[PDB]
Amino acid sequence: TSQVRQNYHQDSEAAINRQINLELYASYVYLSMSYYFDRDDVALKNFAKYFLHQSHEEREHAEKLMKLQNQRGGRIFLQDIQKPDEDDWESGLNAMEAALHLEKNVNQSLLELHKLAHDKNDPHLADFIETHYLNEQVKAIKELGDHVTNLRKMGAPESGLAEYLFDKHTLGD
Amino acid sequence: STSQVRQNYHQDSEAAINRQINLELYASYVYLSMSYYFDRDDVALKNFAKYFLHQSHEEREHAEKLMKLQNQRGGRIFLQDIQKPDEDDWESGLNAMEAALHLEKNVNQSLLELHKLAHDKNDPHLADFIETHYLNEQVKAIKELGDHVTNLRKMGAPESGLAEYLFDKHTLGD
Amino acid sequence: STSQVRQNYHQDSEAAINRQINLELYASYVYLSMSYYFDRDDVALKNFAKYFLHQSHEEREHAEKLMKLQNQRGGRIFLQDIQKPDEDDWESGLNAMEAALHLEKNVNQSLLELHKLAHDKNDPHLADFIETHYLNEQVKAIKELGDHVTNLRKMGAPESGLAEYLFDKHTLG
Amino acid sequence: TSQVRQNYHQDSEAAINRQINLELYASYVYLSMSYYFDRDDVALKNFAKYFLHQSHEEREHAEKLMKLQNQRGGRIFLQDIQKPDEDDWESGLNAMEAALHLEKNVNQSLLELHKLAHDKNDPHLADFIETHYLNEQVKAIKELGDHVTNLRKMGAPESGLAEYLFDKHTLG
Ligand SMILES: O=C(Cc1ccc(CC(=O)NO)cc1)NO
Ligand SMILES: [Zn+2]
Ligand SMILES: [Zn+2]
Ligand SMILES: [Zn+2]
Ligand SMILES: [Zn+2]
Ligand SMILES: [Zn+2]
Ligand SMILES: [Zn+2]
Ligand SMILES: [Zn+2]
Ligand SMILES: [Zn+2]
Ligand SMILES: [Zn+2]
Ligand SMILES: [Zn+2]
Ligand SMILES: [Zn+2]
Ligand SMILES: [Zn+2]
Repeated sequence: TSQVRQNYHQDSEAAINRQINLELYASYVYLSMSYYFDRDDVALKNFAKYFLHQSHEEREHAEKLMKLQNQRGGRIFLQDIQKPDEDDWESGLNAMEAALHLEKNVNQSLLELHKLAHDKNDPHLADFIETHYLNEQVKAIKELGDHVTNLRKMGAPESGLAEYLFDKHTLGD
Repeated sequence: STSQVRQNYHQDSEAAINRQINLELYASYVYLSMSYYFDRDDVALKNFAKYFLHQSHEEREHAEKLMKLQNQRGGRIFLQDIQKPDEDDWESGLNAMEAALHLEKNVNQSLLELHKLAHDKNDPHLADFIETHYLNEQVKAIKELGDHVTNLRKMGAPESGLAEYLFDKHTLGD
Repeated sequence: STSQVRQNYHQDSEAAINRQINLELYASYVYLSMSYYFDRDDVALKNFAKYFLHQSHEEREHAEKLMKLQNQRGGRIFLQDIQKPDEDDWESGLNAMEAALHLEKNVNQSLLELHKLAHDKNDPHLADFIETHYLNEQVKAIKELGDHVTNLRKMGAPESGLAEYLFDKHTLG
Repeated sequence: TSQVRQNYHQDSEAAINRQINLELYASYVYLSMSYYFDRDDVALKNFAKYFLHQSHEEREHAEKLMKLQNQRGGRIFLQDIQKPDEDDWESGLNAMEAALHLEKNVNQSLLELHKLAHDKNDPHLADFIETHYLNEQVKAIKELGDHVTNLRKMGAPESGLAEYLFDKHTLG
């Protein structure tokens, strides 16, 4: 048993390992989307930059969880990072919708992890989730929601003009 | 007891000033409501939101200046309930702009009646207070709302969501 | 219909947030009233006025932040009439401070009931929103009001007008 | 008749000359008060500075009225500046009260002058009074009101401590 481990339940440790894998998976999804919009027959550079930045973000979430694992004396156990469900993301609207869905899966997972910390009386872990992840998930979900709303309002995915202008005026600054 | 500073300040003027204070606070409430209507995830027009929030704080300033005037002339401030806006859902940017134009025309008419009253009561300080701090600000606000409505309509709003998106970007994104 | 971002956001929490929005606006109105009470020519405590006006703007910020949260979690804002304060004449600086302490303790109790609600409904994001943005701010405001009341009393308020003048100069100035 | 005069009624011209005299009188009052609080047996340096500043301000009001008179083609006619009603102003509270009273007299005169401009259809003169005098009078009257209120609550004029601390923390 680790010399630092204190009040860190094995269930919390396993849940943290699974959450690490999930964050890495999300990072992979965003990488895929970004270079999908980098394609010469899609050519939405701001969608590309947006989803690449999100990918690096997920990388940071994962690495922070691995840091937490070491801090509490748990042991990191990595699993295969599954490839995303799609190779072709269709359009900017569809990519935003898949990102909203993914983000709500990740959020649900973090809510279950926080409930686990609460039931196991792990206030440090619950506060870690609260402080570093819960509000970031809420903000990401709201932002994706606004993007979906505006793209649909503009006429996506039917309007390539719509996705072009959204790429320029919304994701371009 | 009569205020030590009170001079040429008619009781009708004092009551009209309290009513105008409440009207300004009401306008502020309206603008707050509109702003956070455009803050919704299923509306998502951040520049409409920022615009109407700025208008809301402005109305706040209008009220506070009216209360300061009230104290300056020796009147007594009496606050009333601030009524909630007529709408919870503002439909679209075009409709919010039209409701705002209408509201501003109500506030302007109220201020014009206040200036008529001050003039009839031979209150040049109050008439000049209204003139200098409110009348032209109302004319400018009404002209600006009018231009916004005109452009949103020419662009194809509210049927065209592209119209309100682009208007939010290129006109209110400032 | 259900918001596309709504996740783990209970209707009871949503209604409580609407009521809290109204309460924050009510407090803002109270503070406005007090401020311009001390702006009167027969009271003339400019630092009491500035203090309570600042408190009013602060309350406004509390409200707008609650409305932002409402939209973030997918709830729907429903505004109600803002009731006028209980007093038009606040008597003295001491009495205004005590009325403010009372108001702040009611607002704090409301927020504590909101946090209990978020906890029982397993809403860690809402519980952390309340915790981080409201609980300690209420505690600090209550402590400050308590110190002000204590000092005014010790100086001899409200019977001694010198007390409230000097307090306005050296404490609120 | 002046080459510039237009829509300037003789009544307005005479009223402007009287207002010039009134402003100068007020300046005199404030000068007297200032050097009263400069006395070695009063020694309220901030009351003194305050009332001296008021005196110079009144001078500015007068000179702006004389400038206006020349602008409209009227002719300035100066009269004796009457000495203040008092040589000894008693205390800071009493000086503030006399200043509030004086300022309400000057404000009343300015309001009569404005009503005169309205009845004579002189919008330029009415707006001159509105923009340059009315609100300044309201602010001065309110400020004197605040000062009187505070000096009284503090225990003036019976308490010399009250007027000392007021001189330090409010007018200082
Ligand atoms: O302007 C008017 C009409 C009016 C008022 C006063 C006069 C002057 C007068 O009556 N002199 O005997 C004229 C017109 N009312 O606001
Ligand atoms: Zn993540
Ligand atoms: Zn994410
Ligand atoms: Zn207004
Ligand atoms: Zn307005
Ligand atoms: Zn608050
Ligand atoms: Zn508060
Ligand atoms: Zn619990
Ligand atoms: Zn916490
Ligand atoms: Zn003067
Ligand atoms: Zn003067
Ligand atoms: Zn008229
Ligand atoms: Zn001191």
